[PDB]
Amino acid sequence: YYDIDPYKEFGASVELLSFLPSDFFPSIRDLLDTASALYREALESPEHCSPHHTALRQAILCWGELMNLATWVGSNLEGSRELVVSYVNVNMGLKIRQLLWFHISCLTFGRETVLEYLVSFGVWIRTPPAYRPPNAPILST
Amino acid sequence: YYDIDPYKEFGASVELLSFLPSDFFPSIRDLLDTASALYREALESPEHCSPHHTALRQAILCWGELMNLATWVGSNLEGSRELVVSYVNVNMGLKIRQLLWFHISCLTFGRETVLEYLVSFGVWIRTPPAYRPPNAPILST
Amino acid sequence: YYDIDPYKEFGASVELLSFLPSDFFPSIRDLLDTASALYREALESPEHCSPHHTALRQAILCWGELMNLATWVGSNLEGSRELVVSYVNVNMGLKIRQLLWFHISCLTFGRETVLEYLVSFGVWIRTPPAYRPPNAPILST
Amino acid sequence: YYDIDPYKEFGASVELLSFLPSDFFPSIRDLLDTASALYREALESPEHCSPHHTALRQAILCWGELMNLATWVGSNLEGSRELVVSYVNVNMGLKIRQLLWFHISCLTFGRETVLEYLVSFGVWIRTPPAYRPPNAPILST
Amino acid sequence: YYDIDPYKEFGASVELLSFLPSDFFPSIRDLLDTASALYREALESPEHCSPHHTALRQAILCWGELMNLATWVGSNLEGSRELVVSYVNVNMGLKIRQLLWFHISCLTFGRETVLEYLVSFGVWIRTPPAYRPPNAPILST
Amino acid sequence: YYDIDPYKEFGASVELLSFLPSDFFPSIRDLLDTASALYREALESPEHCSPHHTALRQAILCWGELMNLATWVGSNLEGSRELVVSYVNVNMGLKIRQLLWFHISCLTFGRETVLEYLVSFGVWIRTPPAYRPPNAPILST
Repeated sequence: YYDIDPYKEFGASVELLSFLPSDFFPSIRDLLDTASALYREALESPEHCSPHHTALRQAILCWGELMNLATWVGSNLEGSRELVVSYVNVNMGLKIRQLLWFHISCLTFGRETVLEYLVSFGVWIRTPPAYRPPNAPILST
Repeated sequence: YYDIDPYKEFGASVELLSFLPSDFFPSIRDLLDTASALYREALESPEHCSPHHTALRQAILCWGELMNLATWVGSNLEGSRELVVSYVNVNMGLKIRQLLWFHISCLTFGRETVLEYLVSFGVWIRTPPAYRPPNAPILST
Repeated sequence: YYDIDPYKEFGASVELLSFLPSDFFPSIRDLLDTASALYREALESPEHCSPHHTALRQAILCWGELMNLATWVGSNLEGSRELVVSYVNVNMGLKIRQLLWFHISCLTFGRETVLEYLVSFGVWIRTPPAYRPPNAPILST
Repeated sequence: YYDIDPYKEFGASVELLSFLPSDFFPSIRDLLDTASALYREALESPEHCSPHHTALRQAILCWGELMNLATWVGSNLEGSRELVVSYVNVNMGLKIRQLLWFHISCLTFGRETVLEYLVSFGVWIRTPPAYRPPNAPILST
Repeated sequence: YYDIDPYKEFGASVELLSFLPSDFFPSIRDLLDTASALYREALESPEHCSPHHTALRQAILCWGELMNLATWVGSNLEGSRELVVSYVNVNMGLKIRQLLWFHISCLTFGRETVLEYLVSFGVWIRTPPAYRPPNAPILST
Repeated sequence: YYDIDPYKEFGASVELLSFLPSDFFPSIRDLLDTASALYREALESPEHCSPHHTALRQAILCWGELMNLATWVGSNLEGSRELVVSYVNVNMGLKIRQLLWFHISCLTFGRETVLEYLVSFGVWIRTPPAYRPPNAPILST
């Protein structure tokens, strides 16, 4: 097929978010726990809200799809058990984490507030370490 | 946290869509060509619209990633090539078809109208063949 | 005191429903799945509504009690298992089907509309096959 | 299937009424005679009234169903005559009596009046006999 | 400079008309007789009208010139007579048919109406034959 | 038979307090000591409304009965002395700690203030150590 960028509607791009390093994003288990903690009720009583909830729902569904596929592959055929599990998360399991991180953070700290955090992280990481402050510009309210 | 239904915000459950038989849904290629045909420009110039476009975007992404994974499996290790592809479509590829079928049909023929087609198909299939109307369930403007 | 017809309050007699053939009515399983599908929540949060919900409730109870009785007969004494079950559905199980068929169809397609379907089916079946419209009695919104 | 409680709409529960002992309810013949005595006319000229009449109609119909079944069982096959008759009434013939007792009493003495009688019976039966009055709190206008 | 689509000014693309199969379009003779039948006078007394008449005029000219060229090829040099004529209709003669089919149908049944017929035919052809409505796509006033 | 949580009446769930690590909560003795220090006059003397006081009283009484049961068991029958007490604190002693911690913190800093502390601590632990604020969040005025 051809390209498509989910973040265009929200006000970013897939490569604007590419500045952040791979190891920066939290573990997927923690992201799911945070999503279930203070947003379990909102996802079960859907009124006309932001598409963030919908995106979270499809992300969770396409990820449970991956869990079912991995369990199947481990259960019938044939690195028979772990190679596919170790392969799915490295290349593409990062994609789900990026979606969850953006949508969860946008809901709590607000829509616009995340954007200046992103550009501030971009200038921080581009400058050589000899001239940048040793602490990253962590976000808050 | 694996009991989430997507369609509830739109007005339908998962068992409501279980009236339709499995093989009724069209092929993935035809749906993709249709979406690229009369809805390509909408996905590239996104304004504040219904979550249908977002659902289509994540569906296309969650399909393409599976395509790449199938290519990797067929070209890297080990039924090395044909077993995995024959399983994805029958097991999980059906889910992608249901999303595209619902969202595309809801966009063109409307949100309200596509609901009566579901119940009308339900009564059509349950009646015995001896009094079944001969081959006339269909959707039109 | 055994001459009581239920449907008179709704607008129909028992012989009026005798136009339809015996085998036209759908199976009990399909009716139960339909009722659980698009009417489960109504039976659990009862406000002042039409007696249709009450009729459905006593119909479901009068069916489940027969199920328990059949289980008892098949598992306790003595055609010990299959004779009694083969008789309940053909003799009295038909009555439960007629109640569910009328009330469910009356709820969705309306009270007034379901009456013309009865007379329309009556004229369709009485005409000779030589001029009968080929296989097109059906109900829709 | 699953549970359902007919009395929720009326304002009680199946287990609220479970406080009353099994031998408290009148004989079914007397209940039918009382129903036919001062309510034969109301059941043959149905205007938009309380669902009590409908519930009585379906109860009478599902009970005549049982009479027909018992006569059949006694007439063709095979405790061949009385075991089924003695079994239907003990476990489930009580259910019809509970329906008839509630609906008949609610019509005569009023809707709300039956409720305080029920709770007053509950406190009376729970207290040990050493401290409760020897006479039960019988109901009236 | 060879990427130009004609139908965009009217409201349709080229791939939108690719839903229809190749052999669905009528013959050239029937279209010519129809145009001469109910539209001869319009092409001879031209006022300020829609570009449909102009499109028809250049289509007829671009067909007649090919007819003259085929006559020349068959009567001058060299499959001297039948090879070239058998190729023009199958290769490029189809394009003339598409123009006449669209413009003639748009003139009689209207500009807006002929668009829904395109999407309606699209959904009709993509569905599997097992649930396809039996042979009923058609256009009428 | 009965499954109910004691937190929904205030504005928090039971899973919300489960997101924090178990070892975060202080020891059982310190919580009782501070409760006696700050609310001995409040617990003994009745005050209007203030459900926190009633919940605290109930928790203290239940803890006392549990301790009395432990003393009775440890010196009567049979790990006769240490197995059960080492099992009490781990199994339901943790819940007692959560009850005391929530209400005492709610009484001092207010009901609304303790809520953002829960989520702020929740996200802080989930974020990677290299990018989180160097100091842990603490509860204060």
